[PDB]
Amino acid sequence: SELITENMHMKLYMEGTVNNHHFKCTSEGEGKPYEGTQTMRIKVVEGGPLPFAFDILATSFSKTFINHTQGIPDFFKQSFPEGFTWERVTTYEDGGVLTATQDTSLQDGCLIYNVKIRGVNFPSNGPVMQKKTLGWEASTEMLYPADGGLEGRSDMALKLVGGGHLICNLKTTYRSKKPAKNLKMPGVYYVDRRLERIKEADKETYVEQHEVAVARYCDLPSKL
Repeated sequence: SELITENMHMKLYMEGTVNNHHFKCTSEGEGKPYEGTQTMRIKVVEGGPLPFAFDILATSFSKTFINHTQGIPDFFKQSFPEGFTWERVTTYEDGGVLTATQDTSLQDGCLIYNVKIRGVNFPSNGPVMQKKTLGWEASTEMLYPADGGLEGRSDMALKLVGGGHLICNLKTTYRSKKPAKNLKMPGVYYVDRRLERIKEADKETYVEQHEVAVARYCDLPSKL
């Protein structure tokens, strides 16, 4: 009866194109969904080595592995067995735009992700296309219910060679494949996360990536 257990395995398939460079990746990983932790081992299977920074793909590689505290209704875990989808636009402040759409299903006890990526207008001499990035700062997503699904918003900061940062803003739409009558919706809430590259090999043809994510309400005193 409980479909999301203490330990879960994932398989992912990704395809897309950034500034007209086509690529595919696959990954395998494991996580602890109630701890909010996960690791993936990713391989670039076509179009490698990537002539752009792997960091721009990092958020496209898993919302079942968020630790929902304070009894926050969990839209993602509640969605099984049917699963859920997400669609996102990421807008870089230097004009790069990356759109991604994802399906999450559960098949034979394994989480299955299918991701499609389209990135356009990354500046040809910018840090993404010149591979001058160094991973992501920790970030906070705000989630709120809208039209029977959830919307998500975050700003994220990309570390740069030299010590600067390039900021991007994410708008995400989350939709459940389970009927609305069988789901308990959350109110507005927040997810804090770290997204970390653990190691890479051969010009990021092999990447190991890790996330920790925890969901919470705003715990500051209200006067309302």
